[PDB]
Amino acid sequence: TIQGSIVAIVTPMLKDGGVDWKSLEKLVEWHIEQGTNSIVAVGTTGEASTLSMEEHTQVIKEIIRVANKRIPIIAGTGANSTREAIELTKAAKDLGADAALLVTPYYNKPTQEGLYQHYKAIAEAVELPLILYNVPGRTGVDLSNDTAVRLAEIPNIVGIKDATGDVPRGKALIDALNGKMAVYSGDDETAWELMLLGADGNISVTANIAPKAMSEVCAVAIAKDEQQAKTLNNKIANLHNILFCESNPIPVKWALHEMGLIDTGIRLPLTPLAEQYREPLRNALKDAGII
Amino acid sequence: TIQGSIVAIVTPMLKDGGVDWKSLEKLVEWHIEQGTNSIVAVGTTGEASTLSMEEHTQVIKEIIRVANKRIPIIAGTGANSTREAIELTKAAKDLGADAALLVTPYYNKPTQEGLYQHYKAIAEAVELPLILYNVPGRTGVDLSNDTAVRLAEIPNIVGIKDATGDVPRGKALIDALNGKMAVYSGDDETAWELMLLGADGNISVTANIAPKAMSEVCAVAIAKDEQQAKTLNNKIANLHNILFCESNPIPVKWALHEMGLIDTGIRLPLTPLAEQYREPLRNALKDAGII
Repeated sequence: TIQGSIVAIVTPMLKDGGVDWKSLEKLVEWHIEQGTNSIVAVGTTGEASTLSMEEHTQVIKEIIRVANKRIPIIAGTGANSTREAIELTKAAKDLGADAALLVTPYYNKPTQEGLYQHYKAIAEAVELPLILYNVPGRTGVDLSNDTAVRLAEIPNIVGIKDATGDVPRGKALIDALNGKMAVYSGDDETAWELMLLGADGNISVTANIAPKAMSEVCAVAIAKDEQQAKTLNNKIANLHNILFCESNPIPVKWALHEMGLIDTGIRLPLTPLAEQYREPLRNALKDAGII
Repeated sequence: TIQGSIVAIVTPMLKDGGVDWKSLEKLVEWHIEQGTNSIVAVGTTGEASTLSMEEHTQVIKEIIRVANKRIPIIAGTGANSTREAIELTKAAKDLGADAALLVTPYYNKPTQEGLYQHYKAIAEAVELPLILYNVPGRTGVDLSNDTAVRLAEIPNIVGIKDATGDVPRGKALIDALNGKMAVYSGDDETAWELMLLGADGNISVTANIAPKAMSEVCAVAIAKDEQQAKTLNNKIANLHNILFCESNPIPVKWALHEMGLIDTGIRLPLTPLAEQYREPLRNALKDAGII
């Protein structure tokens, strides 16, 4: 039921890597003021991989605190161990998250039936709305549309973040589901299209630096206004591409630093955006009217 | 300096998923008796992903205890967080492992420089021999030959497990290194060829079920006996293929169970080998004279 522009928020860090709580609080407020409809806390863009379990909990807790019930908060709780994903998802439920986002197990390459059992075990273990998340290029596995349609029958599985950027395939999924669960784009470049084709929203990277613009793109696309979606998305289309010059969230964190909103902290193995991309990113920010 | 057949040993489990300590002991002994040259504890094939930190330590400790210095033990200590990789690698050094095997960070897709900094940071934090491990199909990142050659300059980085299965590229890496660090095959199907071309060994899945045969394949290939390497590898060639009919270690654990050496336990999201592949596997085992 969460719809619209859902930012996959970065986890602001001090130069030494520590979580920058003050900047995080200001970012959450800014998103709410600018039109963001929901926030995914500690997803891929939020460096879930390099935060400790305690930090994971604290970031979710702080975002929910600052949001103060004004928008729904989705907690990233994926893991490549079913046992761990249950533990993280239970923690998010106890913290009062509105839903959890669970990327498919990465690296260990479960079978389709293994993906089914993984998500079924978590759904039966924790009474919380769960959103699947498929991003094959990062995980080494591709949760098929057929498996997604099967999982939509499981109570508590309420949606899927489709980051394939394969629009025909996403439309096929939306059509097959016939409303049984939601479909969210996980690909900013094509999100406007998927939303015009029936997706419920965009779990976005670009929304981190253009939250108002993305809120508008999702609103007109969800309203099925093809021309307004095209026109408004065209203004920020180059941002969707440049925010991936190096692996996300490397560019988007640098962008937010050029905007003056967060410091340079980012945890190894990730690195600050390579020096050569900084001027081109600043130009893209200026071209889009962000700085 | 470690050469030959290095088994990426499974972690035997009881039906409920608990570690099967007694079966692990018997396997370690069997490998020593059968000619295996080294064991990788808690690698990919050992389900590192679904073992807890305590279990990761217990398994390394137990394999070291049973091996009693007869063959070197390499501990899998890879993580997608540099801080966690440091901790796991320190623990392995403290437990007395001879070396550590560290897969490239998965899922978060660091840059080549990030991979460089990642491994440099670990090598500088822990004085223990480190073996890189590249398997892009699982991790979403490819540690290039260029980056590997840079890392060979770092004290404590003593080798790389190349699981690409791309022989020309493997040969190019061997030739570029010119002895600066070791190259191990991480692809059973092509390991015999890479060893004939200069690799120091094979960190093998097939060795789990044919330790004697793979130890002989490695020895003759390392001695550059092309005819004997081809002859001996032919006797187990179909095993290299069938052990990947579903994601490793699913098939190998089922093979060991058909051999009567471990029970069926395997942790979600992994699943017991699908029934459709069991007769073909049993037939391949009978063909190879294993059962």
